[PDB]
Parts: sequence; C-alpha cells; structure tokens
Amino acid sequence: AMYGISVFLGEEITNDTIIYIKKMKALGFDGIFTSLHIPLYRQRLTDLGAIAKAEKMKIMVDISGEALKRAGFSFDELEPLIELGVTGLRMDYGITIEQMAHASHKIDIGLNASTITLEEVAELKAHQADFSRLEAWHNYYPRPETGIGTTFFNEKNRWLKELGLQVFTFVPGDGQTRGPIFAGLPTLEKHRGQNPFAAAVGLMADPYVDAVYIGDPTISERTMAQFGYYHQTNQFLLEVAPSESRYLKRILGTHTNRLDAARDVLRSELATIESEQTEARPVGTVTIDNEKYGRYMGEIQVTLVDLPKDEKVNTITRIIDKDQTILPLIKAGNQFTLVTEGTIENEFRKLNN
Ligand SMILES: [Cl-]
Ligand code: NA
Repeated sequence: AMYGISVFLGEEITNDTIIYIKKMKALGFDGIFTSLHIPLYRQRLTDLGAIAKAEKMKIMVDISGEALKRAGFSFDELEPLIELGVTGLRMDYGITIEQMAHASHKIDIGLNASTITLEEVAELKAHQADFSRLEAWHNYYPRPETGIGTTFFNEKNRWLKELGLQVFTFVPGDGQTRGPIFAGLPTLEKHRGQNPFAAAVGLMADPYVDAVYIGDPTISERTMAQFGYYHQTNQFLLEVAPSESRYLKRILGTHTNRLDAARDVLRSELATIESEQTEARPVGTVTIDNEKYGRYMGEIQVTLVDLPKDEKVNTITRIIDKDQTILPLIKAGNQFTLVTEGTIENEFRKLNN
C-alpha cells in the first residue's frame, strides 16, 4: 500500500525539492521514482539517496544500461548503489532477463508493465527471480490524448497480478508540471488535468494496483492538504462555492455518509428549516431538506448525479468543480468535510497548529 513521488535529476536538487520530499513523507508518501538520462549526475544521486535514507524512503531508478555504466556503476556490482540509498532499478536498455533475476534477490527490479511478455516472465521464473521483488511499472504520458484506457489498464493489471507481480502506476501532479508540454504526466488519460488526490486515492482502492506515484515534479499546496487531511483523519476534504444561504454554516464541517449509501446522493447521517432557494441540483449540489419534507426536514445531501428542482429541498451551495472527482470516492460510511472555497490550505494547517 504505497504512495510515491517523482524527482527529476536533470536539474540540481533545489531546497524547494528537499522541502517537498520531506513534506511528502510526512503526508504518507514512502517512495521516490526517478528517471535518468546521462549523455555530474553521480553526485546528484548520492545527494538524493542521502535524503531518502534519512527520510526512510525507497528509490526506484529508471536508467538505461549504458547510462548506468557511464555513471560509474555496474549492474553486477550493486553494493555501492545499495550503499547510496537506491532500492530499485528499472532497466530498459542492455540488461538481460537473467541479470535481472539474479539482481532481484538484492534489489527491487522495475519492469515495464506494457511490454513485459509471458515469455520474459517465464524466463525470470526459470532463473529463480524473487517475484516478491519485481515491480511492474506503467509509463506516463506527456502528450495529451496518449494515456491508456481503464479497460486495457484493468486487463493488464489483473494479468500482471495473476503472474505474481506488483503493479505501480502514476498520476499527474498539479504544482510544478514537467516540460516541454506541461500537460501533466498521467498514466490513465482520464486523469489528464484532474485532481491528483482524487486520482491517487481512486487508483489505490483498485484491488489490482499496489502503488501510486505523482508523475510530475510536485503537487500544489492545495492538493498536499487534501492528501494530508485524508492521511491524518481518514476524511475527504472538499471546497464549496460561496453562498448567501442561511444554511451554509449547517452544512460546513464534517459529515458521515450513511452506510446504506444512496445511488443518487451522499446523505449526511446526522431549528425549523424554512423554504429558501429550491433550484435544480446538478452534480455536486449541497442541499438541505426544508420543512415541506416533513420528517426529512434537515437532511443534508450532496448530489452524485444531476437531480431536478424539488420545492422541498433547499439548494445551499455546490462542490467546487475541481473537487467533484472526489465524490465517487466517498463510499458507504466514509467521512467528508466541506470547507469554503480557497481555505483548504489553512484548514490543513489548523490540524497541525
Ligand atoms: Cl477510460
Ligand atoms: Na489497491
């Protein structure tokens, strides 16, 4: 059950990057992925391993066979690399399946989820790989419209897991995005430009995914706060639009979704509510039942689908567009906290003083 981040060593490790790494660890991230092209970097890797060892974080290094040798390392003499703080290698160029099998008893081995064949997997068996140390990593997709689909992904992952492997996947970040396109580094195209927190949490719930990594350099403070809030409290933190409603304060705060969860709505399980505004209820609409609903007066709901106008249901505010992909994550019995737009960062700050 791993969350991870990416670090880009094509640039010098800034203080912002170190600050980031340390904060992500405190937010429940235990892993680092980094991809190296070396046409120096050896000292950069020595600096990063130091951060990771101290911070108790793993490092998977994606590197070509030649870039590894031209980094003064060799795949057959791994003690130095392990000494550095590297816990895994994903080789793509120039290493045999056989070398990889042998290396799996010493270090985690990254495979390419999309290209690994049943034959190569059978060869790793034949060479007595430690399959408990084999990680099948999906790729990420800088170019919009080129990420993989849910079906293929699900299909692939089931197969991978059936073969005994671990499944690792990326979500994009929304702080500092990687160039040259700056459109995020998702694995799944449906995550393109989406809330990374909602993307990560949803993927992690999938029974065939073992780990989720931020593909881009950083996530925004807002998104960090959502991870942090969920990690410390098990609550989903979402923002709502400003409203003039008299019932706004009743709906701000923590709610628990009923354990017998409705198809259409989230239902908050816990004087007179007068008729106020009773407008259409598009997805994300926060509502309170008024006095016309009799014994249901005061029930608080958030719509999961577009619902029509109802005279008996006051419409109070709406979940912020960006947080609406969190809504399907909120299952039977899950808690969620509604805060007013722009305050997610200070709301998470408050938790920690
Ligand atoms: Cl899809
Ligand atoms: Na999972």
